[PDB]
Formats: sequence, C-alpha cells, structure tokens
Amino acid sequence: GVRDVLGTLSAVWESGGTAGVGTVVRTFRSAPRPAGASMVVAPDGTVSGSVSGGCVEGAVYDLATEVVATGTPVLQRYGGGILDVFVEPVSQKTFPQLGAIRDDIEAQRPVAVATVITHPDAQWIGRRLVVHTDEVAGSLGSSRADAAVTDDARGLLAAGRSEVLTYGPDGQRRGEGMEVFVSSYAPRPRMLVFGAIDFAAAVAQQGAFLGYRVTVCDARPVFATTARFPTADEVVVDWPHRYLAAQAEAGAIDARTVVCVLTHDPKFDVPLLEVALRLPDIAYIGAMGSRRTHEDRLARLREAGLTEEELARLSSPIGLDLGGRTPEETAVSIAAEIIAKRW
Amino acid sequence: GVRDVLGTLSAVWESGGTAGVGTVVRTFRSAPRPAGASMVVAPDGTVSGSVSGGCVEGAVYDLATEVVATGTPVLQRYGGGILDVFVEPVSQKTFPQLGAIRDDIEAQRPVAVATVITHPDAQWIGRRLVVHTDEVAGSLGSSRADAAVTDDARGLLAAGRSEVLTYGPDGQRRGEGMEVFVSSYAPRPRMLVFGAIDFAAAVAQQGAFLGYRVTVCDARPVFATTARFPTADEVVVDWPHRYLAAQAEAGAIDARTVVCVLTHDPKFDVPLLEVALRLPDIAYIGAMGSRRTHEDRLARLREAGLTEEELARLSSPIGLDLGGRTPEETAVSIAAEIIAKRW
Repeated sequence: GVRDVLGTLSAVWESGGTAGVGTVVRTFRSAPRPAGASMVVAPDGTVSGSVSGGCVEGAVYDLATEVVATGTPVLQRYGGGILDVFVEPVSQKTFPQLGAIRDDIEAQRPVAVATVITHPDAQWIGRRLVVHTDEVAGSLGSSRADAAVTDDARGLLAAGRSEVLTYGPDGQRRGEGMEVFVSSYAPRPRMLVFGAIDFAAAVAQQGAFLGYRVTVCDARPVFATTARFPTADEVVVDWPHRYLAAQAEAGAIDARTVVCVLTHDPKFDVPLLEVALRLPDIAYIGAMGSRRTHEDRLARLREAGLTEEELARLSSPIGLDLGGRTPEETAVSIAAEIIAKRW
Repeated sequence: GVRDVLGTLSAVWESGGTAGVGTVVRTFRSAPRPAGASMVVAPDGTVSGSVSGGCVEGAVYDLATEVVATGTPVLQRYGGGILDVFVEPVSQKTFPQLGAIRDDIEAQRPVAVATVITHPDAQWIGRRLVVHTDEVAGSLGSSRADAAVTDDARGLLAAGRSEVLTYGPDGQRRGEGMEVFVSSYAPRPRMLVFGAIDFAAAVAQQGAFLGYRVTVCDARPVFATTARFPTADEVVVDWPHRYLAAQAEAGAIDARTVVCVLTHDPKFDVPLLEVALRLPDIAYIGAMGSRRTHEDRLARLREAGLTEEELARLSSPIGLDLGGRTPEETAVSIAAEIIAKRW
C-alpha cells in the first residue's frame, strides 16, 4: 500500500515534520490505482506516489495541503472512474505508531491499520487501530467498535487484503453510518515448488508474475541449482517433507501459501503430502500428473493413511482443465487454478 | 520442430553430406521432449539436438549411425515414458526439398512435411510429401494416399500442429496399418493488443510467455511507445481498425491469431470490432470491460449493425471468470481463456 513511498513518509515523520498523506480507499469503474495506493506531500511541497493516473493529483495535492493546515482528516470522492481518497495529516504527534509499523514491515511482521473514514460523530474520524495477529493498539472510542474491527482486521490481514468495512455507529455488524478502512501490510505470499524438473521454471515464472516468492526445492543437488532457476527467489536442497515440516514449525508458511508437487516419486511425494495435506489450511496444494499418475498417487496416499477429508484439500491433476499441451500452457492452467481457488 | 538444429542439418545437406536425423514422432507418459523434437548426427559423428532427457540418446545415436549406412529409415519405440522415434537418412539425394523448406521457414511461409512412418509395404516407408497451403510436392505412391494426407496436412498446418495420422494401406480414412507423421513449420502465431494502456504490458507478457508475437497498437503516440512496451515484439501507432484491416488484406493474420481490445472508447472499438468480428475466423477476439462496459459495448455494436452471429465470436468480458482482481490476475485469466478456446 504505502510501501512505495514509505521511505519518504518515514523521513518526514522522523524529522519531526507533518506530511499530508492521501490514500485510495475505494475504486469504481476501474480507476487507475488500486485501493491502498498512496500519495505523500512533504512539508517542502514535494510529492511522491500516485493516487490516480494523473487525473486528480492536482486536486488531491491541494486537499492534502489544506488538511495539514487545519489538521482535520477528510474523505473525498472524485469522479475515468470514481475514486475515494482519505486525506490525513501524519506526524509523530498524530500517528505515534508509524515508526514501529515501518519496522514491522521491514521485519516481515504482518500488520494492519484500521482507520475510521466515516462516522456521524466527526471526532471519531481519523481515529485508528494498529492490528497484529497477536495484539492491538489504539482505540476507536468504544469497546464494541474496537472488538469488531479488530476481528475483521485480523481476517483481512491473514488474507493480505485491504478493504472498507461498514458498521453501525457503535460497531454493529450490519448497521450503517460508520465505515473504516483496513490497510493490510503482509509480506509477499510464498509459493513452494517441490521437484526441480525443467517444468518448475515455467511454474516459477507464473508465480513470480502473480507476486509470490517462489522457493524451488529438491533432494537431488544436480536438479536444485541456482543456475537452472535463476529467477526463483530461492533454491533449496532438501527432502521436500523435511523442508515443509520445518517451515510450518517456524511459522514461515501462512494461509496464502501455495504448494506444487511436481514429483511422482513415491520416496518423496507421499511423505510430502502427509505433511502438506495435514497443515492447518494454506491456500493450495497441487500435484502434477497425468490422469494415470493421479490415480496411482491417490491409491498410494490412501494406503499411507490419508483420509478422504484430507484428500479433498488436494488439487489433482494440477491446473484448470483448459486443454493445454505445452508446458507453458500447463503452467498457465496452474496459475489460473490458484487464482480461482482463492477468488 | 527441427528449427533448433536446422542450421546444422542444412550445412550437412548443402555440403553434399548425409545426416542421420531422429525425430520424436509420438510421446507417452510425459516423455521429456515433445513430438517434432529432433536430433541430428553429422557425418563426422557430432550430434546436435535432443530427443529425450538424455535417457535414450545413446541408443538413438547408434540407430542414426546404422541408418545412414543401410540407408533404410526405421521407426523405433523406446520405453521415464514411452517415445516413438523415426530415424531417417537425410541428404540432397534422399531429401531434395530440404533447401527450399529451409527457405520457406526463413521467409515465414507455412510448410509441412508428411512422412510415412508405418506401412505394410516396406518400400512405402520414408516416402514423403511437402505441403503448402497452395501446393504439394512428392508422392506417397497412390493418388488416394496423396489426396487424404494433403488435406489433413493442410489442416494441421493451418493450426500449427504436428501429429501422427492413421490410414488404411491406401489412404482410407479410418482404416489401419499406415501411419504418417506431419511435421508443421508455421511461423510464431500473433497476438494483437489494441489499446496501449498500462495493463497491455501484463497482457503482452502472457502472450510472450505462450509464444505469440505481440504487436501493441494505439492511435495515441504518447501511449504506443517502445519505452512503455520494451518486451513487445512491435509497437505501432495507428487506428486499430486500419491496422487490422491492412493485416487481413496482406494475409498477415491467420487462424491462430488472437486479438485483444483493451479500449472502450467508441471512436476506436466499434470500427475495430466491425473489422474483427467479420474476419474469416481467427482464434480469439476478446474485449476488456467490467460487466457495465460490456453491456454498453454490446449495445453500441448492435446499433452499428453487428449480427448476433457475429457477436457470438466475441469474448466479453475478457478472460475466464476466476475472480481475479489485480491486473496480473486478469492477465492470467485472459491467457487461460485463450488456451481454453483453442484446446
């Protein structure tokens, strides 16, 4: 979200200065910039970031300037496409937690910021909560408000999603009049590819293209090699099931994590799938195979003790069934399946 | 197919020498190399190309050596995965048309080679036909044989596909005992992207990834710029409908051609879709749009005179419906739709 311009925003913050920050909070009609996109105006008048495809930057720039002066935050609607921009003043006084959020982001700790952008009681506006998996700071001004937003915020966060939530003026689910924006900062989600066959390269590009960090992993050191996968974030040599087990235990995999089994060697894929099919959920567990391979794996897996409920979590054969033949088409059919299964 | 190693193969051919060429003709069980993959052994014993993931190169190498000596072509089956390899001797005497095929390939003229790989009458084997859209050279040894194979070959060729076809011993559709391999050399198919908005970049990478030549095209010279699309094969400034009309007229678009309309500006997309929806078929005509945009385009198009039959050829909104939101996910959903609609 503010990731692009955060360095600039921090420098203002640390230096005791006050920045005008505008955040796209809602988009309609395919407005150029997604929800969360930011624009920051430094004390000296410099602006980094973008909120629109230039279409309303001038307006927002002025709005940000005025906001710093009055110190009153403002939700503004512009309207190709309709944009909702929240403009707020940001400084050590107005936002004490910003330094720590900056550190969370660097340290890869998920964190979310929930800001009231609409409320019948003008004083509520601009109040915010900083949410972690395990803790929460600040107050909206009501336990019931704080309680609901915290829960919803953690959910979005776990999913890495940014969104506007609506409530009654005191936090009632389903009522109306209070809206809050939740801006989630989760680290890049990861894709784990087990089996360093040539085809992994193709899988890894689709992963990169979708914004996953791809780890490629294989027990055979000839296969699992930086040289053969120069674009993968990381190449590892291990027993796939030992690697996966360890990431689980270290909390290095979360619910957006995606796993591809590109091996049908019984020495590997069965221990692997025993670990993977039993993990409190993660987004996707796919296994590459023709229809023959897929039926023989399922058999082996049943014989290994997997239950139908566990087996259900498995996407096999891998990919949507688009009819593709070349490996590139299989790779796209996989990417398509990943997207589909999360929406 | 032989494209990788053709330079080497030609040099042998031109120099009066005889090469042993092995061609993967059929694969089973996800054998490493697709149908058409070649391996050529030069007179001096050098080998370029690959037929398997090293698994049977030694065997094939020897087979190719023996074949050159006896001058008798041989279909051989190996069997991870099962491979069918046709090994034949290639020289100016045994293959007079090879130079011209080499030139066709360079000049971008589609051409196909149909070779008998199985027949009850041993003399038939290795006989071949060279097929163009508009002509055919050589003989199988029977008008009925020649007639059937030519037709089927043109079809595959137009689709850029390589495959084994089966016949009765005299060309009877559906009989058995004679099989021929058709090895198609079509130029890269093309993807035409109309509308140089930022999102075109994402569309263009999926296109590249699938092996299309992507042309990006837009009337506005600020948008349609090498700088903004450095990976696109070609960037053009034109009225989309004038460009498309001209390619049709020059025979620069064929039935594997794919078209993406990324604009909903009425000044462009309507003339464009009038040209595109009326072209003797091409593979795909997609139009980007939300559901609102899509309904308004359809209306405009009806008002412009398009028929329901013509309108049917349109994929709108563009992409498979996977639920994606970011532009990368939309782009994959498009690629997925392209693959699906051709199989």
